[PDB]
Amino acid sequence: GVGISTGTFNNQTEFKFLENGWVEITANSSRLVHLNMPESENYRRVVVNNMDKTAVRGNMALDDIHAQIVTPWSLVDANAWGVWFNPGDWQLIVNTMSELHLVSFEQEIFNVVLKTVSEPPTKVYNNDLTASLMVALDSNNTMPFTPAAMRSETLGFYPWKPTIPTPWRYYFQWDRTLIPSHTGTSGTPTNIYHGTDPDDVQFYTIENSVPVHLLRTGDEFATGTFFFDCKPCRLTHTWQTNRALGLPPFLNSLPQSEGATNFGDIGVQQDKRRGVTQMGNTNYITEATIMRPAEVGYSAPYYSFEASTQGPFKTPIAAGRGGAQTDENQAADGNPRYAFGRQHGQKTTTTGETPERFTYIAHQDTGRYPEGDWIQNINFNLPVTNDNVLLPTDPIGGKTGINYTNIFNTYGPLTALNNVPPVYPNGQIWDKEFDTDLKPRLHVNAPFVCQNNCPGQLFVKVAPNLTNEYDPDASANMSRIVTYSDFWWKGKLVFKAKLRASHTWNPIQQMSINVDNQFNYVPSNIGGMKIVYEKSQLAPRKLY
Amino acid sequence: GVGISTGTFNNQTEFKFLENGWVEITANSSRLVHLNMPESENYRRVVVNNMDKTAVRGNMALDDIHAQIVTPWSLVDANAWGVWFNPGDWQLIVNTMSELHLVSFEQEIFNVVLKTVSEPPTKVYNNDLTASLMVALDSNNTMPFTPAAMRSETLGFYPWKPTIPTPWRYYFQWDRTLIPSHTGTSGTPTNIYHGTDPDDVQFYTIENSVPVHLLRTGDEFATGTFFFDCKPCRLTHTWQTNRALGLPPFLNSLPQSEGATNFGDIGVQQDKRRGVTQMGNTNYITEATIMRPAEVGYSAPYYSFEASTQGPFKTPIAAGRGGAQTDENQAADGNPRYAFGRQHGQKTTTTGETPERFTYIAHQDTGRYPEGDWIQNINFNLPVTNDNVLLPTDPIGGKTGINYTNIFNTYGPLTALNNVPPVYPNGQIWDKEFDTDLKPRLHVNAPFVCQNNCPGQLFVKVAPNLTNEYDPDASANMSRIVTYSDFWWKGKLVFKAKLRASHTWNPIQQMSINVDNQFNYVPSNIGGMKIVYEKSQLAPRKLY
Amino acid sequence: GVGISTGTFNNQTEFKFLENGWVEITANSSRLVHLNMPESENYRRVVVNNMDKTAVRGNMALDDIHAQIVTPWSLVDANAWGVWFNPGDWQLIVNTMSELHLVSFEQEIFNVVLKTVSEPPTKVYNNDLTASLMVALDSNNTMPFTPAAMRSETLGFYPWKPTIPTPWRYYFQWDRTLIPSHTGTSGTPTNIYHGTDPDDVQFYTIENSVPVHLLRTGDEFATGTFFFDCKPCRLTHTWQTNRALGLPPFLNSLPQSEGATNFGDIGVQQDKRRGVTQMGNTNYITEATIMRPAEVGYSAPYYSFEASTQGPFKTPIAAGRGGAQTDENQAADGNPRYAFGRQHGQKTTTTGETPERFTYIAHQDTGRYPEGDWIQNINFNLPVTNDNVLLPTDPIGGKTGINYTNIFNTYGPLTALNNVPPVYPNGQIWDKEFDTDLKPRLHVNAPFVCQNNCPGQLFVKVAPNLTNEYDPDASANMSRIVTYSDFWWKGKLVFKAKLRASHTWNPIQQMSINVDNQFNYVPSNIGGMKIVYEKSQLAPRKLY
DNA sequence: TACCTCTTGC
DNA sequence: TACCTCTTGC
DNA sequence: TACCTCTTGC
DNA sequence: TACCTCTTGC
DNA sequence: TACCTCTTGC
DNA sequence: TACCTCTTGC
Ligand SMILES: [Mg+2]
Ligand SMILES: [Mg+2]
Ligand SMILES: [Mg+2]
Ligand SMILES: [Mg+2]
Ligand SMILES: [Mg+2]
Ligand SMILES: [Mg+2]
Ligand SMILES: [Mg+2]
Ligand SMILES: [Mg+2]
Ligand SMILES: [Mg+2]
Ligand SMILES: [Mg+2]
Ligand SMILES: [Mg+2]
Ligand SMILES: [Mg+2]
Ligand SMILES: [Mg+2]
Ligand SMILES: [Mg+2]
Ligand SMILES: [Mg+2]
Repeated sequence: GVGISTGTFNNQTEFKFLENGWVEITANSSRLVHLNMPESENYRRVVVNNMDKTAVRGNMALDDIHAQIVTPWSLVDANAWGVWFNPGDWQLIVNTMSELHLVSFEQEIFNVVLKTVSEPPTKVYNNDLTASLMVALDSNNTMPFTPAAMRSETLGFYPWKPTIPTPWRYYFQWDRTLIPSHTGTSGTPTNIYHGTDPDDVQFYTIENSVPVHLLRTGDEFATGTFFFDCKPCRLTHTWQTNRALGLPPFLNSLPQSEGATNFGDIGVQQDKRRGVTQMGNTNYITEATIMRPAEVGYSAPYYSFEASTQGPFKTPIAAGRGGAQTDENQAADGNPRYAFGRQHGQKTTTTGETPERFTYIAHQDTGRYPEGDWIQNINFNLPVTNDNVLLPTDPIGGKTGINYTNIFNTYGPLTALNNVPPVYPNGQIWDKEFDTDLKPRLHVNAPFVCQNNCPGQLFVKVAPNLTNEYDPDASANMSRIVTYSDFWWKGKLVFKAKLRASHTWNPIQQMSINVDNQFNYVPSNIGGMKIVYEKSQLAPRKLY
Repeated sequence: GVGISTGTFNNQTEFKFLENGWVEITANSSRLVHLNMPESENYRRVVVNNMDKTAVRGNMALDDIHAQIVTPWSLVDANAWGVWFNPGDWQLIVNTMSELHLVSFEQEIFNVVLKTVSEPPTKVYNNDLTASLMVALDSNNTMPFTPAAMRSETLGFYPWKPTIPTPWRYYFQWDRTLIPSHTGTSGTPTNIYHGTDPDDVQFYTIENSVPVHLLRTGDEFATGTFFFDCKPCRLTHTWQTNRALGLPPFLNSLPQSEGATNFGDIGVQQDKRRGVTQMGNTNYITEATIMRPAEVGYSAPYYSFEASTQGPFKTPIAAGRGGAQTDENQAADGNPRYAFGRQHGQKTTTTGETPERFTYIAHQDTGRYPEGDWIQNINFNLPVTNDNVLLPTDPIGGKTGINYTNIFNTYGPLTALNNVPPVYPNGQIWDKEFDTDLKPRLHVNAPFVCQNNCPGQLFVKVAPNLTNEYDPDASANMSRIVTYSDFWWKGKLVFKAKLRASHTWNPIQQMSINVDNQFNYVPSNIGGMKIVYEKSQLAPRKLY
Repeated sequence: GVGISTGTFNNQTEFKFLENGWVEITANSSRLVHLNMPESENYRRVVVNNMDKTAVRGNMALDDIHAQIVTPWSLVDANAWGVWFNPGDWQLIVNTMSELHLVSFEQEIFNVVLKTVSEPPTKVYNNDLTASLMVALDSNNTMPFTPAAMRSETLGFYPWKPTIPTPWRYYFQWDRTLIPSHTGTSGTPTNIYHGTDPDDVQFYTIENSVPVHLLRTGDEFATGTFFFDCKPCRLTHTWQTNRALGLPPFLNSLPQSEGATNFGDIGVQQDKRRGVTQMGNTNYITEATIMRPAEVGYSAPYYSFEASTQGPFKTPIAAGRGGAQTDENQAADGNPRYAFGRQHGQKTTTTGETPERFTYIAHQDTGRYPEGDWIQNINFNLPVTNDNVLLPTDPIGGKTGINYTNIFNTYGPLTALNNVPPVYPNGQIWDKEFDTDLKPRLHVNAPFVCQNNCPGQLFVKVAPNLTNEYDPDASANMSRIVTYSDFWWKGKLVFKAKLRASHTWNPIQQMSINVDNQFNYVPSNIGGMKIVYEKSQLAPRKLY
């Protein structure tokens, strides 16, 4: 009906506790979405070329050359923690849960409204009861997957603030070459956009692949419930590194008086100790020598850019680093860095077009400190001679700033690592898996990776509101009545988690409000707000 | 009952042959265990610091800095081949079995006895019928896993020799930095123990996590039967390397008279041969060029130390090397080296605190001979020019002792390798798997890795035998009656194996006693004994 | 049986989660208890008289005069949080529970052992199998209630440290007068111990009121399960004070730019506002004037000593105070202060007979800041004149240090307050209710007050081990064989709690380990330990 | 509209 | 809303 | 034609 | 206590 | 002795 | 272990 409401606005998060410490977390979210008619009603294949920037020989990393199909459709993406949980709820989950399971997700569009503008510069807004809001749900997942969280373009993080969907667009194949160089490179290094391989051309259109529903004012649209199928995510971090795996050496001499300099001593000549090592050469059995079952973490090339058919790209790392050689200042390769606007956590009363940022440094110790790496000749005659060792200080290729660890890789059959932790609230929640024959062991952008089909994407678009003069036979762009729509969106994301118990004698890490952060969880006198990032795997767990 | 025995001493190994060549090997083991009261009744958090040794710039590999919780409990660990099989039995298994499956493990403590000492320096020993022996079985596996085999601290390998458990202790988190250096490094390289990250603090106590049973003289304690769930272990070695995979080249000319210099010849110009290769450049099809399905083995960095949050540690390798470029003298990276005492195989009548050792060199050929590696320019114009090849002889980073193979890594989607072989008798049998999201494909310390829960650890401790003067309100350490206990331990480890059959025309490798080793399997005139290590995968098997 | 164990040592704390967010917390506790034979086998009625101290006219508060029956029995008291929960468990309860219910309590004595000493000064300890340990359980509650927590004399807080019961003794009626005085009081103020009112004489003996069980070595003793019946205890604190109850005044003018000095203003002359007040005189309606439903908290006389038949005593207060006019330095009347030894949380390696202390300052804001109180003439003509107001600065009785608030009392039919919060670990858990006709609304020493019968007290005593020369007909004290006993105690305290949910947008207070407290939850390198007090009602709750 | 969640529901 | 179609339908 | 035997049989 | 294992058992 | 609690129990 | 007895039993 025209003058009837088709739904409920619910942003309540329910915690249903079940037998055996299981909890069914039901996150409800609703937002008022604002949508304008498309720039143009057509699909465009556009190429982006920032040649003048990558032509500065030393600037390869700043390459932006790519091709894309620009569609007249908008994308309603809610894949981001900030859309479902507020700080308070997040605290509860993170402090008391041990593991989190992604169960299901359903969403609907209701209370649709379409208005038109008519214009001394004074506008007037009216309701066009007959105008339609086009909704398309790509359930089959034909359209290429384009998670908005990667560009901080999801829905708003505050329930009492209207939001908007993002103009949908996807990558169109293109070949491109760009040879790396440095400040002093002589000549002009090849840097060109080759074009398109017809054999890889894929031009998709919502119209030809998805049934489109036309919603008028009294219409609503709901997707069914979609059940995820993916590994659980842990809310505990490991701390043990190869150096803390197994039975420690027996201390034959213990300290007899308190102090920070009163150590205990093993008490056996390093070369007369009993035990096992993988060094068939020496009889030295030290903590750095003793054999460990496998290897926690791995070393990978840092700030390595590889290039294939379409240009260079950063080689991704699984884990960050951090610790007492750390702490958002040294924050090197591996630690994700989120940049975002006012809709997703930046002080809303802040002016200027500079985003808010943060580098997420996980509590899990599975990274590497290259400065501490080194390689020595197999003969293992120590103290090691300069010619018999390769340090992170010895230059590679005559370059003063590149050492071996920079191109080093220790991934292998003995590598053990953990999946990335949830980044509240700017992080992505679930992600689609690659359609390659051999798949990656994890993704660095989300903890949940649908093994099957991921929920299909939801597209919206304001139907063309034609005037009385329309001539399709003409070359000029069609003139439409300025129309826009505002509709309500409601989602329900359901997780299942397990409550934790206390196994150590000591208490553990817990997120808490205090005198220093207190003002990050309350509005200002102007009504300003912000959502500060929070770590997720606070409690520790044994790794072995 | 006080004057009644609660068990049987059985160290018999049963071989039950079943239909279809399957055998149920039941290894029974019993030992008389001796246990003294703890140093102190308290738990201590101790730090070990051998700064003065790692401060010798060239000595990083000798680092021992670590923290550990020292408990008053002792650990009864029987995870080591030497505890269950004698040479004779091992021979049978190794010579006639093809694969070995770890089935179950159960153990019990019986005939408990507690005595007290009382003291011209003449001691007197009495039975304290009321004194108790505390037994705790961490079935849930809350305590961190600390397999004693890694430090040769399991139970004794001879059934007729009393043994003892080891003082239990586990790693306590700590941060620590140590920058590598060499003899001629100028200045003082950072080498410090930072402390502890509260976020990773885990102080466990037997008392707060495991129910403790108090056993008096007439008491016994038995664990139930525990069934393992892990991949089978093979008792055959592969010998084929990439060079021996598939159809050999057809010899167009065969030799016509015996001799070691009368070879056959392929008989087709190397560049006129038919076949397949992954080198799109040349038409050369040689044995080192012809395409093989995948790659057996992989190259990894040798004598590489990586470092994370707690110090440096050796990067582990999956396989050893060996062969005609071998044989316990060159014995380089990958080959495990065991050091051990008299309880585990060293001549028992030997004096001195120097351990017995051996580097285990597996019969499987899946290693690498770096000296034979090399890399050449893609243009493949040969004979190759010096500037177009990188040999294991060309220095990397200006270091005379470091070549590319030293930092090289060829692990990849085409890598194929085998799990580590059993090392009798000093090797560990089963091992717990890491509690990381992505797990290692194997462990280098044991053939069996419980996919589920590994049998929980068994802890023992002599209950405090207080005197009449005890004041808990005091700071001084409590004085106890010198008490100790001797109890009998009996275990039953069950495997299932498959008998082998003869498929080749030639006979194969078999372990056998002869004129040279004969005296390693018999006691001396003094009653000395020893247990010499033995190889396990004697017979060969096709790999492809 | 003599050589058989009669029990299990269990100090595990189980958390059983049920449907609807309820949790059944089962705290198990076991300790090795050490017990010496009594000083004397007789009951003594002793009077304590510290006349010489209270005779210093200004020292009344230091009075210790009292009479007591000294029994040869010892009391095994486990009524104290520290006996049942370690820091880790306490953290879990306090951070995630909303309310706590005391359900049941059962305990047993097992593995009894009796030894005798025999004596160059060298002692020898033997087992006297026939000697008995007397156990008496006053289930009917005939003996006067004497909770040991009040004098920090409960069982030990660490499961791995033997403990001891306390010599039982109870108050014997006595009359006594002591007139207060001050430094300059002239003459000698009456200060005397009158004696005993026969009409109030109550001499109780364990022997005549409780059946006593004789336990020899192979004996055990268990009480049944006892179910408590008392109000639940909340784990949330209220923060609202009369000034924050109800609908705030409507701000007619809001701030327009961020800042800590940009306030909003009500915007209506204080005497032209609409609303309700209990001041029939004026038309002023201010925040301190507007009528509130009732009164949170109450004002009581501070450092008031009252005196009845047996001497002076401090008038107890229900709530503390604290806040930004606070914080363990100003910590005045109402805030409990615990003093204790090494058995209950003081650094165990600390020497000296000085106790460890702390003043518990509750998170609940229900106290008073006298400095802010005042009283003014009913005519309410302001600004108030000196003669028309009585400030906390105006002297009462010509005394410079006493003001009206000192003798002030605002308890009344409109008073609302909360029960005392749990003080971990030194606080008492449950308490017996007074057998008076009109009972107190709460106790200040414990959150749980059994409405019915509280669990009866458990007494122990070493039976007389006579020598061959005993003549009861003699006046001399009987000579006994030096005997002592060590027995194991195990208890099970069960609570039921409700899990909390997140209702605010902001996160809340949570106990957590950090860089500053980290070392309070881990043993030292000497094996030192300590248990630091923790607050219990961290989360806030609405009061109205 | 039920005692700061779903749920005075099941 | 199911794994680029209709169709995780029949 | 079944995972180097008979036997992916019985 | 059975013919050098479990097993003159099942 | 089951996958850091009770509980691979019910 | 039940509300200072036996008896929160009968
Ligand atoms: Mg469909
Ligand atoms: Mg092509
Ligand atoms: Mg850390
Ligand atoms: Mg169990
Ligand atoms: Mg930290
Ligand atoms: Mg070979
Ligand atoms: Mg009774
Ligand atoms: Mg009288
Ligand atoms: Mg406050
Ligand atoms: Mg409700
Ligand atoms: Mg389909
Ligand atoms: Mg076959
Ligand atoms: Mg037989
Ligand atoms: Mg369990
Ligand atoms: Mg009674």
